[PDB]
Amino acid sequence: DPAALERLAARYRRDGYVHVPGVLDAGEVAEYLAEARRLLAHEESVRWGSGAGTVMDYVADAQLGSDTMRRLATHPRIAALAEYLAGSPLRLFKLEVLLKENKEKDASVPTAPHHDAFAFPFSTAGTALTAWVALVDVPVERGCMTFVPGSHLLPDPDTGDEPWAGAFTRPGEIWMPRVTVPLRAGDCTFHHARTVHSAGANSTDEPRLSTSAVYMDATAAYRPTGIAFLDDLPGTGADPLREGAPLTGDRFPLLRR
Ligand SMILES: COC(=O)[C@@H]1c2cc3c(c(O)c2[C@@H](O[C@H]2C[C@H](O)[C@@H](O)[C@H](C)O2)C[C@]1(C)O)C(=O)c1c(O)cc2c(c1C3=O)O[C@H]1C[C@H](N(C)C)[C@H](O)[C@]2(C)O1
Ligand code: NI
Repeated sequence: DPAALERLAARYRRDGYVHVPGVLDAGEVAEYLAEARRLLAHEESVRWGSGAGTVMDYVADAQLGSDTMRRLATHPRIAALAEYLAGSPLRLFKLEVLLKENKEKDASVPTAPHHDAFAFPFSTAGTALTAWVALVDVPVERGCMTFVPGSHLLPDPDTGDEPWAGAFTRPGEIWMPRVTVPLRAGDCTFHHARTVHSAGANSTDEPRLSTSAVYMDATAAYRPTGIAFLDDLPGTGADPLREGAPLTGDRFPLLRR
């Protein structure tokens, strides 16, 4: 529906995020859920974490190892929505498989508020957009996200040292309302790179399973952040990438054809 799709982009532009129910059908959920699990048991995961505990375990660049995940990253419907909201043609940068759970030593902790934007190592990071797809029910207590509507319109935070930092540092920012967005399996959220957002801890004995896909402007180019683990991109060849190099080909596939 054209008119409906436009109401959606209005919401995205106003708020810097939007919630889309049922972006995947039931079977598609089961398909992608089963594959997420498999990757989390077989592949190597990365602990995003601290002495407080595990923020999450995740599988980096998961679309490279797995055709299945590549299909989800490039799912026709998610892609079409992504391009419409973004306003221009896009490419996939990365897809990650995400896990919040409670282990015996290692309790699950929240995802602190943050600002994804200049932690993306590409020229157009400022206007990037991220799709987050629930593969299981994610009510509040299981660690759904919270977004600050409007926050994508604020000036960026002081370019200090950690490219994700600066959430809740701008004048009047702490007085803005916040929206907590529980999701049903197969639901997704889109959010703008500059939108401030956070997530709860998983305080339930059932794991929180989701994918997060970062889409980027089709003409984007490499822009090191300085943080080595953000800058070092697998499946790009032997030597590292020089600044200003274009991100293209199957490695960073176009969304539309
Ligand atoms: C240098 O900081 C660290 O060693 C930790 C850390 C790490 C991250 C981040 C961190 O905040 C931290 C650090 O942030 C601290 C900040 C404070 O000290 C406190 O809120 C708590 C102790 O967590 C912890 C640690 C050991 O320093 C991020 O915030 C982060 C992020 O916001 C976004 C990403 C981040 C991060 C972080 O990796 O990494 C990748 C993967 C992500 N995926 C899994 C959704 C994202 O796409 C993205 C862009 O890419
Ligand atoms: Ni984020």
